[PDB]
Amino acid sequence: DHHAWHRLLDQALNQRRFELFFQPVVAAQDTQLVLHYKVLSRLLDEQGQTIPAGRFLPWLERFGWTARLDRLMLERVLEQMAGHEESLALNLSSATLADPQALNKVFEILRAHSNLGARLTLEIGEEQLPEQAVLEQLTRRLRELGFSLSLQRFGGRFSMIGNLARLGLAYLKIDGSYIRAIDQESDKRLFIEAIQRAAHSIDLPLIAERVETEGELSVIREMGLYGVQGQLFGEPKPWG
Amino acid sequence: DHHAWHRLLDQALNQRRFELFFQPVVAAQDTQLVLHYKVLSRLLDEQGQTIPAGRFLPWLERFGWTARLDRLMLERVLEQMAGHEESLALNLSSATLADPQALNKVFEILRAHSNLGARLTLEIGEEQLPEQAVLEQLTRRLRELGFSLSLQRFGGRFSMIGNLARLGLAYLKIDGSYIRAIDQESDKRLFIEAIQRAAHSIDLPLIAERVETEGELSVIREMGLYGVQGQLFGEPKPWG
Ligand SMILES: Nc1nc2c(ncn2[C@@H]2O[C@@H]3COP(=O)(O)O[C@H]4[C@@H](O)[C@H](n5cnc6c(=O)[nH]c(N)nc65)O[C@@H]4COP(=O)(O)O[C@H]3[C@H]2O)c(=O)[nH]1
Ligand SMILES: Nc1nc2c(ncn2[C@@H]2O[C@@H]3COP(=O)(O)O[C@H]4[C@@H](O)[C@H](n5cnc6c(=O)[nH]c(N)nc65)O[C@@H]4COP(=O)(O)O[C@H]3[C@H]2O)c(=O)[nH]1
Repeated sequence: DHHAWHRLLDQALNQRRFELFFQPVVAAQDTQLVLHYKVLSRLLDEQGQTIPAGRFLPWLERFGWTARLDRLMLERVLEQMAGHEESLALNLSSATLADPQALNKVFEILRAHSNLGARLTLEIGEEQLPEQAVLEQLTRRLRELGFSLSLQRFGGRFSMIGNLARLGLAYLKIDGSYIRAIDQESDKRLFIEAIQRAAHSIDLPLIAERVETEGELSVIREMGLYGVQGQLFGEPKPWG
Repeated sequence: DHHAWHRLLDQALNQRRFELFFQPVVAAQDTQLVLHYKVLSRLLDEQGQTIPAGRFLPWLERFGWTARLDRLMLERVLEQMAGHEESLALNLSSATLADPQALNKVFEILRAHSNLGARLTLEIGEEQLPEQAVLEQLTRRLRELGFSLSLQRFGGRFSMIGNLARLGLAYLKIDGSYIRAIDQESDKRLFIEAIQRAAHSIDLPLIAERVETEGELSVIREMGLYGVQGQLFGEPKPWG
């Protein structure tokens, strides 16, 4: 319900009733080498359950509240990294990117935790990339404050591969759809080889998303990709 | 006015009141060597003035008349090829592939001109690709009749690069935007290079569309592309 979701999300944003979940992202050659943990937002509904980002993000956007989540989540993430030595990754939404106020606030916050710059990567989903202009300032600002930037769910937008060279990303997360059952339909290899060849040529490591299978894993590994992540390595779970 | 166009096209379509224009498609490494000529449709209006396909095609679509153009153009093109020995290229519209009747008529026509098979390439623009099934049903069909198929305005669907080898297409015409001012905007090279790497591996020659500039030509040529077309080599003109 537009107003069930509306009361719930507004209250949740205000009391900061969001939980941090994590999923390990690991080296392809060694699934015991942890590259970072990808932070996932979980919503606490009063009638019990933990609700996944996938279920609530759609409404956050419909209400234009996404930037609030972003702020909340970044403050929480930075806070919680004080407890360990692990590298983390977290999304930024197009909404934050579009509001100069929100975006400044974010830089404000990063400047306050400059110590953590080398342990937190910020991520944008392909489906909400801003202009290459915006991406360029974004990385300049971030690099100055010691933080790295990455892109994810790539790439329907593969034609921008060369634009990315000038951005010095930490890595590129490939949409899992491009590796789904790859071991089973070698059809999909040509495209992956292309990304892998191009990206390697500008020193940008590739991470394969949503790997569900040993078969999928063994081909990704073999084609020479750097990282993997997915249900093969477990459900997203609270800090451990 | 939407009204004026309805009557013009229906009338001109009925009267077969169209002119074939041509634009040469030429080797990247020798712009004097003509790979083939692309047939361009030109509407004659009431005063004998020509209207380019670019302007009138959107209306054939709205009025659902593209299959009419297709049949009329195909017949004329097959007719005029009898007067020379040059190779030609001609678009089929999605509307035809989707109309089983129109499509069989197209096959009946082709079948009636087996002898021209090796000199006529049919083209589908990327914007109007049918589903993979239709593409392959179409490829086996033309093949048995001697005719070959190609794709144009390509680049946005590079992720389908793996599905292309089983088609034995004649060539891939790369959409001009991936080429535009490539000599200034060198961001564009990595994508092109990637397309050319995959195209080499499936033995599918590339042709760059709408090349306007010696700088573009020079870059395209250096990257190994087979062919080029565009205003650099002159405007579209009647056979003469
Ligand atoms: N089919 C399949 N799915 C898998 C597999 N492995 C993990 N997943 C799921 O797909 C999403 C993966 O995380 P993500 O790539 O960061 O994708 C994320 C991320 O891009 C975004 N998101 C999550 N948290 C935040 C946040 O705090 N802020 C922003 N702006 N976006 C967020 O929404 C997505 C999260 O949705 P989730 O519901 O948490 O769902 C997660 C996860 O539950 C797999 O092997 N197969
Ligand atoms: N800016 C720029 N433009 C250039 C350049 N070189 C050529 N052009 C123009 O772009 C189009 C090129 O032909 P096309 O790629 O086959 O693209 C064609 C073709 O796909 C299609 N078309 C034309 N005739 C037919 C037809 O008889 N049947 C069907 N189904 N489609 C047709 O519509 C397009 C033709 O529209 P046109 O008005 O003829 O416009 C032509 C041409 O005038 C350049 O260097 N720069």
